[PDB]
Amino acid sequence: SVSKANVPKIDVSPLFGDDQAAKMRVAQQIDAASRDTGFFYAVNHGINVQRLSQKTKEFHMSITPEEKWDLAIRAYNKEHQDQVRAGYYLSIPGKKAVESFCYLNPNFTPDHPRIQAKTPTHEVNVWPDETKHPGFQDFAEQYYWDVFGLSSALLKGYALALGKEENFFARHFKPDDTLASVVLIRYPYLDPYPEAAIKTAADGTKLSFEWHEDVSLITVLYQSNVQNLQVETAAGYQDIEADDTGYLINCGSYMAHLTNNYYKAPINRVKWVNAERQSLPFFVNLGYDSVIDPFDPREPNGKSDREPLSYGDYLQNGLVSLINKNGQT
Ligand SMILES: CC(C)[C@@H](NC(=O)[C@H](CS)NC(=O)CCC[C@H](N)C(=O)O)C(=O)O
Ligand SMILES: [Fe+3]
Repeated sequence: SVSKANVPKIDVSPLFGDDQAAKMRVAQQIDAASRDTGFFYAVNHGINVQRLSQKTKEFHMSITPEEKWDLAIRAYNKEHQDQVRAGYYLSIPGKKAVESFCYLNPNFTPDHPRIQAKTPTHEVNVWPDETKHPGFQDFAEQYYWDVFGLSSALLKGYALALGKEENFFARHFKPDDTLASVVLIRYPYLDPYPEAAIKTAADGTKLSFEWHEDVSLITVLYQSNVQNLQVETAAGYQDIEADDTGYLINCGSYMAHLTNNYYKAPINRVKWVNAERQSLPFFVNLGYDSVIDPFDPREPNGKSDREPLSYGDYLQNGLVSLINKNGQT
């Protein structure tokens, strides 16, 4: 038997305003959730998630195998040595059900000094033919900045929640250098569903993706209305209920590092469900050279002996480790 996680719905709209006491009341809710299961739903977020789901569906269901090879990351196409993060992540019929398209900061262009310097984790996005996917690139880039805006407000809530000034995290979250990514994940309905694409957990649960901590500061996730996520607690894994009107928010391991684990990165996994569905995360990453000094909210002096960790090194190591542990997505 599996229990259900407490995932409160938090009205985040005050974080866009100037009612400072109202913002503190949101911060308290974020604090409580971050100290409990680690997840909450952000509601009243102001993003048109219906259009997000529709546009994403039109892309996944119309892109052809030729287009997927042409956009494929290095793991599926040896010709694209520069595509470690951005591009298409192909399914393997009979073996791997999931497929996805990842893109990064639209400001990463050939003119960008990090591209010029060839710094790891920075890449220029790849896109399909505009005529074959009209409006898709424009929708996708607009969405990047829409969810960037929501995430910046959420970071103000996390900052206040930890007893800091509201820009403590957001000051490092900038359009000119953010390593944040969007991933448009398709989980297909398949009949028969290949056993090879289903993993079995230690506790016997059939999974599509094994346990992990998020590589992010925070994760801002939209999913269609199909329950699949589970969060680990001391009493075992608990089901996270689906809500296709809000965003599921949680801390990543960079937040756990800098708070001396006061806000843990919740361990989560994806149950196997034979249903057509969407999983559209926005990983709130900072700049490559962003460093946040660790602190410990449990101590009067707030002192932490943990080393300041550069976000770029954290991200590079984290993404490679996640592939090594849980497999190439
Ligand atoms: C919503 C999550 C559970 C989703 N999983 C995921 O997105 C998983 C675990 S957080 N994330 C990853 O594999 C890391 C993607 C990083 C991305 N290519 C980049 O370069 O930034 C899923 O549905 O599988
Ligand atoms: Fe995750």
